[PDB]
Amino acid sequence: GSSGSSGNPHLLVKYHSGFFVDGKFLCCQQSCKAAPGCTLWEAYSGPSSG
Ligand SMILES: [Zn+2]
Repeated sequence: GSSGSSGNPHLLVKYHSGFFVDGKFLCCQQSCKAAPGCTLWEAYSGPSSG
């Protein structure tokens, strides 16, 4: 058997850098409540890849 020396099955998890008001988010303001994380690892400015 292989018990494994891992910590958790979830490694790629996101969160909401906002709040939940009027049944709508303030960070992304998605349509549903259980929507997929909005705060993704991205940025406008950065060393473009060549
Ligand atoms: Zn959000």
